[PDB]
Amino acid sequence: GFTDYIVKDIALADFGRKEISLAETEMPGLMATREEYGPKQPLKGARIAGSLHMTIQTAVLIETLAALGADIRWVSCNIYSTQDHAAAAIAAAGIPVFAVKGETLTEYWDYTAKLFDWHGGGTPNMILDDGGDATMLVHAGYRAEQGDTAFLDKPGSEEEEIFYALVKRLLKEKPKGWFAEIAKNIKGVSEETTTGVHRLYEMANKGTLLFPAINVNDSVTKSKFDNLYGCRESLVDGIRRGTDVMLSGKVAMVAGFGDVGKGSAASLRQAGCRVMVSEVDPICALQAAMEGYEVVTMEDAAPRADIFVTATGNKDIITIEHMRAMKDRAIVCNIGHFDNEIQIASLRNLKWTNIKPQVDEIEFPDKHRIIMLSEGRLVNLGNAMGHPSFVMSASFTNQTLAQIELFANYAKKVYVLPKTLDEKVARLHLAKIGVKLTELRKDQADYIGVKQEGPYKSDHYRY
Amino acid sequence: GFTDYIVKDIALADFGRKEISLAETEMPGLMATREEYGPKQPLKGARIAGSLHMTIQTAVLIETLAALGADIRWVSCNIYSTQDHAAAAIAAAGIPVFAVKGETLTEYWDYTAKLFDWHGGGTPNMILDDGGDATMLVHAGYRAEQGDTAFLDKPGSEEEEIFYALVKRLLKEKPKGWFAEIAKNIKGVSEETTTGVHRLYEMANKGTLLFPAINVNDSVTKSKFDNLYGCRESLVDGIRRGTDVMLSGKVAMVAGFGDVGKGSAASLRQAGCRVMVSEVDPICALQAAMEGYEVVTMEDAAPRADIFVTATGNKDIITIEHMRAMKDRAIVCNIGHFDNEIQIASLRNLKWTNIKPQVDEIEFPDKHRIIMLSEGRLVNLGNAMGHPSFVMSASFTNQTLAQIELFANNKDSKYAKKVYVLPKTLDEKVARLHLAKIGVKLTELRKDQADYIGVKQEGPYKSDHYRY
Amino acid sequence: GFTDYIVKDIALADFGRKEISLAETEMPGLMATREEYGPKQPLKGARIAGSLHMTIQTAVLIETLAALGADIRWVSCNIYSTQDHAAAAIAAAGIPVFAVKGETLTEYWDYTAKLFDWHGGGTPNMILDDGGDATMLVHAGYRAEQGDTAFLDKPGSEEEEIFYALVKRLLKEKPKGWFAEIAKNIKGVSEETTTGVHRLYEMANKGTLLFPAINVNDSVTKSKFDNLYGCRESLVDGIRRGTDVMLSGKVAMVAGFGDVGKGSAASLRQAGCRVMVSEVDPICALQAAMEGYEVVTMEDAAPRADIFVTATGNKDIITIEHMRAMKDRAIVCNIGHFDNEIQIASLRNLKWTNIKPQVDEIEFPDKHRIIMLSEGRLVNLGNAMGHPSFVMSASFTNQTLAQIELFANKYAKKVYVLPKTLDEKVARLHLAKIGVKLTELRKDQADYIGVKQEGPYKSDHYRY
Amino acid sequence: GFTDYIVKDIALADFGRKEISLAETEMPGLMATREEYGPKQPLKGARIAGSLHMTIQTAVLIETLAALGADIRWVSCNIYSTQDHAAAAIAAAGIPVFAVKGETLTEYWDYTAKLFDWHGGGTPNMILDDGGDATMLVHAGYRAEQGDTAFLDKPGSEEEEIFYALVKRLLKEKPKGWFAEIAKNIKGVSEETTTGVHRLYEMANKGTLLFPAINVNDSVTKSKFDNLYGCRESLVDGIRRGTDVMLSGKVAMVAGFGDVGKGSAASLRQAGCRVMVSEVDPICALQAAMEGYEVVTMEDAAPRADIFVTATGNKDIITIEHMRAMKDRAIVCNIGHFDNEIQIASLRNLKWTNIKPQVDEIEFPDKHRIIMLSEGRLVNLGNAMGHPSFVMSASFTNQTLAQIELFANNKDSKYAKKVYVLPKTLDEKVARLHLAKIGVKLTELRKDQADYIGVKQEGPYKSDHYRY
Ligand SMILES: NC(=O)c1ccc[n+]([C@@H]2O[C@H](COP(=O)([O-])OP(=O)(O)OC[C@H]3O[C@@H](n4cnc5c(N)ncnc54)[C@H](O)[C@@H]3O)[C@@H](O)[C@H]2O)c1
Ligand SMILES: NC(=O)c1ccc[n+]([C@@H]2O[C@H](COP(=O)([O-])OP(=O)(O)OC[C@H]3O[C@@H](n4cnc5c(N)ncnc54)[C@H](O)[C@@H]3O)[C@@H](O)[C@H]2O)c1
Ligand SMILES: NC(=O)c1ccc[n+]([C@@H]2O[C@H](COP(=O)([O-])OP(=O)(O)OC[C@H]3O[C@@H](n4cnc5c(N)ncnc54)[C@H](O)[C@@H]3O)[C@@H](O)[C@H]2O)c1
Ligand SMILES: NC(=O)c1ccc[n+]([C@@H]2O[C@H](COP(=O)([O-])OP(=O)(O)OC[C@H]3O[C@@H](n4cnc5c(N)ncnc54)[C@H](O)[C@@H]3O)[C@@H](O)[C@H]2O)c1
Ligand code: NA
Ligand code: NA
Ligand code: NA
Ligand code: NA
Repeated sequence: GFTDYIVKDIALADFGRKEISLAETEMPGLMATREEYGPKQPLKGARIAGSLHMTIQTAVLIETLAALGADIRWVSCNIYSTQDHAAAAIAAAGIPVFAVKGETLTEYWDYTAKLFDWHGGGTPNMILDDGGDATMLVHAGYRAEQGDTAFLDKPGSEEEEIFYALVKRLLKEKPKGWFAEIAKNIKGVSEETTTGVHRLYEMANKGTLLFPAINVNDSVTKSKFDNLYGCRESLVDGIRRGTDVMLSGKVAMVAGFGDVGKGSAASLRQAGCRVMVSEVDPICALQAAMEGYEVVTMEDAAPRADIFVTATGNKDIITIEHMRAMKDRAIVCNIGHFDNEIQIASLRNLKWTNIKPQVDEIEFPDKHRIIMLSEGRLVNLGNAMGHPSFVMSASFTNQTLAQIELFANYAKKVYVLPKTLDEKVARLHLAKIGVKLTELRKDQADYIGVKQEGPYKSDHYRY
Repeated sequence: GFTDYIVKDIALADFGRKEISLAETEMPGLMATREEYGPKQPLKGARIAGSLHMTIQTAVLIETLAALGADIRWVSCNIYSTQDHAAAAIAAAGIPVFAVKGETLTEYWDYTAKLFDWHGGGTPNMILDDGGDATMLVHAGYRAEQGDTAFLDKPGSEEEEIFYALVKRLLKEKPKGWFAEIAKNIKGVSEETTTGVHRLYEMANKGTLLFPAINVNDSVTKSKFDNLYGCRESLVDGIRRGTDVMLSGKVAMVAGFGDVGKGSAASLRQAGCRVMVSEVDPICALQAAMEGYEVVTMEDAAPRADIFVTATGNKDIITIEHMRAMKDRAIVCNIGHFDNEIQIASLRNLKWTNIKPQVDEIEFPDKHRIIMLSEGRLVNLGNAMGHPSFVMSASFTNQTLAQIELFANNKDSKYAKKVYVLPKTLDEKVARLHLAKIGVKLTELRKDQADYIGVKQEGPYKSDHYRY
Repeated sequence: GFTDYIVKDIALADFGRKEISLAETEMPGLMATREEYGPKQPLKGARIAGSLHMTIQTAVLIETLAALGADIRWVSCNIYSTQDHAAAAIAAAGIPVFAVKGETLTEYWDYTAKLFDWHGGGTPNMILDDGGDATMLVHAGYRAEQGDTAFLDKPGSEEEEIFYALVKRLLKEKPKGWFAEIAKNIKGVSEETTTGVHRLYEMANKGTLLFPAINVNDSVTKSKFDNLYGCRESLVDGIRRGTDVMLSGKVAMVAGFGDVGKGSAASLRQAGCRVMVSEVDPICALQAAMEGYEVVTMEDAAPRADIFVTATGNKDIITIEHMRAMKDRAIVCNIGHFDNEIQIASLRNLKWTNIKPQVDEIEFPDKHRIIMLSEGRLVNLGNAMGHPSFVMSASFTNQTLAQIELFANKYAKKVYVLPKTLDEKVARLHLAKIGVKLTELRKDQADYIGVKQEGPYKSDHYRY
Repeated sequence: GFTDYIVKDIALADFGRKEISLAETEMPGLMATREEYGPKQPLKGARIAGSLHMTIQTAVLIETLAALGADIRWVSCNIYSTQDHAAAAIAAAGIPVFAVKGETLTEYWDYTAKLFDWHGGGTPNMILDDGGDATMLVHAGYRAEQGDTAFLDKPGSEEEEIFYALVKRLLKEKPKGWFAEIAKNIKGVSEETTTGVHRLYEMANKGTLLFPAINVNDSVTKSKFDNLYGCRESLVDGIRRGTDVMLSGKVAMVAGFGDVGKGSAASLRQAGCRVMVSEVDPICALQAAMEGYEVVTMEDAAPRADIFVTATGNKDIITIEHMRAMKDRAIVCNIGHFDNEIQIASLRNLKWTNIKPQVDEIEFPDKHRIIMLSEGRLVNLGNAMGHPSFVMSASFTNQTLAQIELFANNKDSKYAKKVYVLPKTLDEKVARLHLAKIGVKLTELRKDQADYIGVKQEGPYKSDHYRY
């Protein structure tokens, strides 16, 4: 009998195995990676603590890691993003997973802690992270442990106080110097996403980052496919499943026109919305305008749009006074980060009426309502199924190569994968979708000053 | 004390009511119709038997009819299109409904018959039909009642055998002349969809149509919105929910480029597929080409597309030989009619592996597999939630007007036993009811400009011939 | 030894012939019509007076008609739409053609009259028309001719004054009963466009239409291809050649969301504009909103848009008061009809500065300026080359069949459209060139949906 | 009588002046730079040699440079790209320009020579280059100079034996050592385009770069706007004007899916073509596939496509083998560089029939034909008017600021003989200068938000490695 998991319903494993099988066919990067490195066992001896959305696509990553030799513990990095049948399938395969769709904030953090008590004793020795929560627990616990503890009493939001409480409990409960023990053994962290990657650079900049980091996010085959086309597919999926609204004839507002805002704007415009965009970056604003989006402030958009999406990575994008101005039954959601793009906390003393999981109606004192999706957390993973498998194969092939890099083939800074590996990720996905790549003849290669086998662009190229 | 319904779980009534409320906001035509005709109760005394997908949108239509005075009994017109919280909410309102997502074919036809056993006794006096099943139940039983029973005594499909078995049962279990009783009481039928309306015209053409009919499908504000923009939103919704597959990068094939096929190809193109189309009609073919779609035969597309959608209203579109030639894990689905656009019957010797409701993996002798959605029945309603509310407001406002026309505006017998469409002024009225909700500001003709183009300021703005 | 033509530069004939050759490859339907009916000579004995934009595409139509046996005289139906090399090539082939890019309204009407003095004597016996001007001349002279002359003293625009002056002239120069003679000789008219078909239906409904007519515009394979895709390709072509502005990032306003408005909005949207639309028709307005266009009034748009396009066929769409509100150097143009969708007349006392042909900058007293294309006439024909040949093959195959119907093939003095099987046939004639492979119904399947295997496939009310 | 210009016609100056005035309104970035820097005269003493298409847009740049203090000499960097009326207006402004649409290759290089004889003797001190021709002139002459000359006697193309026999003539005709004189006085070069800049990078890498250089092509507000959106607007413009062909229904083939190829595919797809794409870079191939383009080889496309566009910057993309396999009257054109993307030389003995300027019909032994635009040279500038003004305003505001950096802000010598880019804050400023004209309203970061994402409120908002 296996005891060391927490999932909604183990019986869901066969359903999860079915969808994993279908996903494998859609993830050639991952499957080709298994066949290349399976034989070579480059992660043999890895103990990978994984904190990343426990979806069907992540199950395929997990078993890739396990096929490369890795020993695994896993949690979701979001309280609503777990796909319970994926988690059930992993648990039934003997991998400790602690992931429930709709976990509480306290459970979310307790489970993250569980990643570091390895089965058979000891710590992890690699972190695979999305949004940086597992890395942040290690760093906060290490800093409290070095003696700097007043910060844990700093008042904050609810989640922030749960986190401080968790660090206090681990310090009270684990042996002296537990966090230093973990920090010592972690050989590297690979980070999936823009927000978490920004945290890593700020810590590398303060000299406060405890082990090397590979920025998986800014592989070109991650940032310009997952963040862009992922969201182009999965944002409108989230909105439709949450609300079933007609998008043709609607006005949508997207805050942010980075990779996620571009894909989000595109998702809504392809689905038939007339899209407006806000930006603080004049180059990205000019991109939006050249794509035919009206570029406006949120104050301008607030009374006009039918649908609002935050896509910034920033905080306080849609505020109480915007929502006060919205039309009755405007739809509001977040595809960027955490839950602070929208001022969710300032809504908690209005009447919330739950419609169904991750769909709520919020009523203002003047009787106008808004429809809030996933309580302001990632809408594509919360209200639907996240990005489809194929584009996740790109991102997760990057993740697997990043773990191989950090556990085998780096100083205490933040690195990207070499461009020939990035190009390799692309190559692995072309045959599945029928691309026939041309090859430079040698004189054509020489003419533009590249090798026939690449890299084809300088490190500065932006695609 | 109410037990005259059959639904999956009456406990989903509260969830259903919440989505119904959300849908009212998205259905201005239906709600304005309640406001305008509510106080006039134009449907008082009406007994409307509805056979139309039991969705949240249909629930708003049903409550609009009752707001106008109608007594109602309802069933879904597909075994997989019921939205069980919508059914629950209607049954909890006291309205007889017999609608379950995943009902069997035998259950399906028995529920249709239950439409005609009015509560308190008697029959309906109106039919609101989608796809013509309730209308066909009356006409077939009437024909058999007349002594022309030959056709029952062997069918052609399984459903044709269940269906004829029903007719036989009703001839024995219902009183003598019951189908003539019904046909006598029915004052009209309004019919929702292309396939069902074609049946009506053929029956009218042969002089077998037993009561006046309004073709709601071919209102402009139905066929060029519902069939076109409805499918554009709901086709990939259903493919996404069933498979979670990445559409960008994939080749899709759509059979048909009528209104549904146009909306279905846009759905897949707008989602990022490279879309090819088949057609038999040279005009529709050339439209597909001019919109940038490659126009090929199914035989051409069979070995190369990732996704197949039938959208023809015809049969035998995707055959066993096509599916044999398909790449492994190709997705096959139908958004047109019945379940014989795809030869589903030809697959029933193969290993089916159920993935989840309405998603099956079918494995061929050569180990090649295909992914079948909703067993070949309407994918948008079976795998997702059908069209969204706002465009169904247009369809269903037309339905309501048509019900008013045949029930309350036929004292002079303006509607004979033929198939009619609503007048243009009503069709424009449907459009006008939906403009303010989406922020459209309409221009008003100046008097001079109105005279200049030969129209009244209040419309109608186009000849009856105009194709939009 | 011909001089029965008027063209700007007959030395452009070789160049027109080269582009005619190129267009023939692009016009499968016209060419297959030549091939199929040529040996039938169904137009032998026809004398076709054509009034239709003298473009390269129209040259291929004219030579198709001649190849089916027609005798021909031709003019352009718009003063800026002639392509001078196409006119030179038709003149050089020996066919009377009176068409110059930039002809004046006075010349325009003098040339239309030249249609009716048939070479070798007599009158024409068919009319192929676009916008109805040749038809209108016959009807006006015929009405005045039998006595009601008073309307000729009441012109309501300067073009009407020129047209009425022409009628007076003819009635005095030409033999008595001349218009009654023409009217008797005309066996039919086929009419290209929405506006001209508007004119026929109202003459028919009033019982003043003098001969039978075929509404070619409302072939499916015309209105839902030419009016729609044609404008989609050629509206932005005209705006780019006249202004060379960047379209990405600009706001455009299209008045009307009929077929032309639909195509025009798509032209500007596809080019990169954020497009707003006006409509009086709630159904067309709802279509626009559902295709993602903001549907506003002209008054809402006037201070906002960078580009304005009238596509209504109505009058007084863009007024002096709208133009006074426009931002400086807004671009204004018409793709609908005549020049009364924009109040061009009202700008006649502002300072006009010609930039180049069909491009003018108009200064208001407050010094704000607007860019006017083609003096508010058809911008795709005025500033560029009209629709491209392939879509025009569809319209002109319909023209050619309508000429055959009325001349060789029952037709009362009403307005008729071609039978659906001919409409389908037009579409078939264009599939192989663009690589379409049509599916053939099995008898099985045809029987199931209620059609003959060979069509037609749709009821006559089907809207496509 | 100022005598020093070579144009097609001086009498076109007024028409050029009318369109320059129109273009200023469309070029808020250049005008803003004029107003802000005019008073500061940051380029008094500058003597800029410019080699860059003599278009209406270039004329506004030239006058901008002139307004900031510059003495100027100009040539076009393509034989067909000159807009004769712009040239005439510049000449009439008193500026030495030598540019004719349809100049010879021998005149082109002799004009490029006329650049370095500064009026009143002496040399330029600034090079503003598109393609690096005037740059390589200095460099190929300088190398020639103190030693190596064996490369001059080794041709390549016809435009390379002409280029070498020109280098021969200056060595001969100028004072001995004059190429060193020029490389001496040149404070810097700014380079407009991808092909030019890589040649700068190949040379700074070799240690043979003779003066500082700003890579203007890789400000974000050039490469991601001009290369992309410029070709999206002007590719189909060139093709329409050259051929008047219907694009809806046609298949187009685009070699390359860098910035120009992305722009080019979009231009054709938005105009109604079904677009196929070739690539050698697996990442750009994957981007095309994800945008819905079929990605194939040129051998696959050659018999299929109606329209071919080269967009690679590389040579031998379309060879005699491909063109032999094309369908009759296929359209072939190039928007990348030079005229060696298409093997034009392989057509040199076939029948060419000139349709009109920059449009030729080429007939093969088998009587099949292709239509070649601008003889294989840049189709958007040869057959139409190049990129529109608004997007050249972004490129040319970068050019202007690059000329200010190398001439005015190099006193500390912060620019050595390497290839630099402008600072991101200046790149951001170019973008800001174009927002108000197109009605963009920018949001302002509050300080806590700026801290949160790790940026100053005033920018730069992205890291130097960010890809947009
Ligand atoms: N839901 C998903 O599946 C998914 C996928 C990828 C990335 N992400 C997340 O999305 C967020 C954004 O990622 P990205 O890759 O687009 O980052 P990015 O840096 O590429 O883009 C962020 C944009 O936000 C803009 N911005 C910042 N503050 C703004 C404000 N107040 N108003 C308007 N715009 C503002 C910035 O100018 C920037 O251009 C992050 O939280 C990231 O981790 C989510
Ligand atoms: N799923 C939905 O929500 C929804 C919505 C509206 C209508 N419908 C149904 O969808 C079907 C189609 O409706 P429509 O309004 O588009 O009708 P239509 O008459 O407008 O279009 C059907 C098209 O299929 C083409 N066709 C017929 N046989 C073909 C074949 N063997 N191969 C390829 N093409 C063929 C026809 O030429 C025709 O253009 C009908 O059964 C209708 O009832 C479904
Ligand atoms: N330039 C071309 O090549 C070209 C091609 C085809 C037709 N046309 C012409 O274009 C005009 C329109 O043709 P159509 O086929 O689209 O006709 P249509 O009947 O299909 O469309 C006209 C539309 O204008 C709308 N309208 C009328 N007055 C309006 C107003 N004041 N404000 C806003 N909308 C108004 C109508 O409601 C209608 O939908 C006609 O003059 C026709 O002859 C030109
Ligand atoms: N006409 C214009 O207005 C204009 C504007 C900007 C740039 N350009 C020119 O266009 C060319 C391309 O510029 P860019 O910015 O796109 O550079 P880029 O580096 O961004 O893109 C070029 C692409 O071509 C691909 N490639 C190279 N050889 C190939 C082959 N044999 N087959 C298929 N793909 C191949 C490369 O992989 C690369 O992705 C350059 O010559 C540049 O100077 C022209
Ligand atoms: Na997914
Ligand atoms: Na729905
Ligand atoms: Na043309
Ligand atoms: Na230009």
